Amino acid sequence: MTKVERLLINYKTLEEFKKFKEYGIQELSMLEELQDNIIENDSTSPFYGIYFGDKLVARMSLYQVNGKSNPYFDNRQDYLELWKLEVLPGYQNRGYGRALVEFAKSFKMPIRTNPRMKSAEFWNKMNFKTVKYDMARDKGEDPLIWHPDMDR
Amino acid sequence: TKVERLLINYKTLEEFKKFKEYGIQELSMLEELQDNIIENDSTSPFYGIYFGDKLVARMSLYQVNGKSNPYFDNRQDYLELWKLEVLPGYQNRGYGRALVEFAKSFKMPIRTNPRMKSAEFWNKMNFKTVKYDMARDKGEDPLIWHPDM
Ligand SMILES: CC(C)(COP(=O)(O)OP(=O)(O)OC[C@H]1O[C@@H](n2cnc3c(N)ncnc32)[C@H](O)[C@@H]1OP(=O)(O)O)[C@@H](O)C(=O)NCCC(=O)NCCS
Ligand SMILES: CC(C)(COP(=O)(O)OP(=O)(O)OC[C@H]1O[C@@H](n2cnc3c(N)ncnc32)[C@H](O)[C@@H]1OP(=O)(O)O)[C@@H](O)C(=O)NCCC(=O)NCCS
Ligand SMILES: OC[C@H]1O[C@@](CO)(O[C@H]2O[C@H](CO)[C@@H](O)[C@H](O)[C@H]2O)[C@@H](O)[C@@H]1O
Ligand SMILES: OC[C@H]1O[C@@](CO)(O[C@H]2O[C@H](CO)[C@@H](O)[C@H](O)[C@H]2O)[C@@H](O)[C@@H]1O
Ligand SMILES: [Co+2]
Ligand SMILES: [Co+2]
Repeated sequence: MTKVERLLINYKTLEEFKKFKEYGIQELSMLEELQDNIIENDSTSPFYGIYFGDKLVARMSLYQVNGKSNPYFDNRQDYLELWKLEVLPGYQNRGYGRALVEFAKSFKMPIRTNPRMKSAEFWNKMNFKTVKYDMARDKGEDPLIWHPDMDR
Repeated sequence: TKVERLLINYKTLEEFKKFKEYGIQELSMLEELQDNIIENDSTSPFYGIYFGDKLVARMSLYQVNGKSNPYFDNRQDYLELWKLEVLPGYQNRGYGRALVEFAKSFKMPIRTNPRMKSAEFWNKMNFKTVKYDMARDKGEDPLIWHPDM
């Protein structure tokens, strides 16, 4: 009974993000936006996460992509790009990731993700499938996909 | 530099398995080769550098349509650089640079999505971080280079 929350942006949460490995420019810019406009302290972001106690313990970033110019699904439908899916050490294999994933699935929209190489078994379980490689489209990503009428 | 266009064949496809950034690209190529789709010794977006008859470094380079990829001024086209890598025992000897410089030699802008810890090398190649655009980037951390005329 560990629920998914939309994460609010603030110095505290940005501090939490530094504990995650998949940290990069999204985080840097978030910080920059916050220090430039106070009105966006305690605002929402593309991130959803799970908390144990009051520590952020697992996160995931979500955005709906225009499928018209990203040909992944049947006759070019929009899908959710899922990224930065991560659970801190000491809290893995406990189902937080699966919980975050099924949350994304609750939107009843196709999903694309570009995972880590040493965590492909986890996605096998989430019932995602490898795309057919298209060098012009995929260019050195190894995208995984999912759509309704696969694994709820 | 001693850079070279890599030719697809079981021999070099085997050598690829020595590199860590190995995925579906290679997998697609292997079956395309063996299912007779492509021809033996056909070209690829890969370029590489040998030491002896051992493939030591490689990158995949491809000209991208800048219309649907707004990364540079006046939506011009650019080359996507990826899977760039050098085998252990050969790192920090110039091979990596040699490839990046081969790419740069065509005077087109270059975009690459780098590997975690490799930040410091890219900085030495004068690649710069794009001002992050969530809709465009989505948890990529793109780096761009363009020639300064
Ligand atoms: C990938 C990651 C998001 C999943 O962790 P998690 O959400 O707590 O895992 P879950 O409990 O939700 O996984 C669902 C199921 O898949 C399995 N699974 C999870 N991690 C796995 C692993 N890395 N290898 C093989 N199977 C795995 C689990 O056994 C789990 O239970 P079930 O199959 O019995 O139903 C998380 O471990 C992470 O943040 N990764 C860390 C860095 C990394 O990529 N390393 C992976 C190896 S440690
Ligand atoms: C970075 C990489 C892709 C190719 O680069 P390379 O061929 O090994 O390095 P090069 O000799 O061509 O780079 C030339 C310059 O980059 C610098 N450089 C390369 N890797 C570096 C690093 N990890 N940290 C600091 N500087 C680095 C070299 O010090 C050298 O600097 P100099 O000209 O001022 O003396 C290669 O190291 C690699 O495939 N490693 C993969 C593992 C990884 O990502 N970790 C980083 C290296 S341990
Ligand atoms: O207060 C009840 C319960 O909620 C927790 C964890 O779910 O609160 C966390 O989530 C809140 C939702 O916005 C955050 O405001 C808060 O920072 C975070 O702790 C726990 O604190 C508590 O057990
Ligand atoms: O023009 C070079 C010619 O020779 C080949 C092999 O016959 O050489 C390349 O590949 C070899 C390993 O497969 C390397 O030993 C060699 O250094 C490299 O040039 C062909 O690629 C090419 O037809
Ligand atoms: Co030459
Ligand atoms: Co530049």
